[PDB]
Amino acid sequence: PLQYLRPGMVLLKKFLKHDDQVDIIRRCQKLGIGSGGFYTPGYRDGGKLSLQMMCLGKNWDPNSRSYGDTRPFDGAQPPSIPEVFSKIVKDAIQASNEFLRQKARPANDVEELPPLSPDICLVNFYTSSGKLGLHQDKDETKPSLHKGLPVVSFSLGDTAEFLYGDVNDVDKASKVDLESGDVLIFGGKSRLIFHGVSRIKPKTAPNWLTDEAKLRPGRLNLTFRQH
Ligand SMILES: [Mn+2]
Repeated sequence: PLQYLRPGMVLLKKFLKHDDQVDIIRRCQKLGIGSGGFYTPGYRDGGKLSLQMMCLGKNWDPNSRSYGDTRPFDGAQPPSIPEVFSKIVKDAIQASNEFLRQKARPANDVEELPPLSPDICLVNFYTSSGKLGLHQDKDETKPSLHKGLPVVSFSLGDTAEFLYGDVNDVDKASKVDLESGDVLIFGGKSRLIFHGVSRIKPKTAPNWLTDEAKLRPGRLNLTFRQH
């Protein structure tokens, strides 16, 4: 149910509840079509295919590769992060730290992820041909990175094949499947892993979610960070 991938990297299988997944899709469907909604980025670190994005909270701008209050190309301010999203993020960290507490026993230090008060949510939508190349989440402020403040990532819809490793070379990357409802956290010594999405597995989204949320083919990711 909870899986240790490497120091400070925990995968919470099927962590998102039924109604929360539906609620997350429905909120992103509505925010995604309004002001500050989804657009196709001209640039992503690592390259990309069949990817649209929108930010909640602070905006990450592709053209400038920095954080700000509004999207430069249309002046839109991003919607704020729903408080229910922030609640789930904090629960995921709490659950991870309890897992790391129980797995500690005693040839090594006790692991513990730092808390997160995310003010950045990157919402990525991949259609079935989607991909995102290996990259580091390296645009947050130096104190945020130096403290190892974690990245918390929600997965919904079709399964992603997720690559991660220490370098920009797939030959040295590990693979894990991120299925609908999974939450992945990387912080501490894993905060700067290279990572990406090599493939979306078509027709893997749960039928109940496709039906209740009217989800289009593909995968929705929400990636939370603290600037
Ligand atoms: Mn990333």
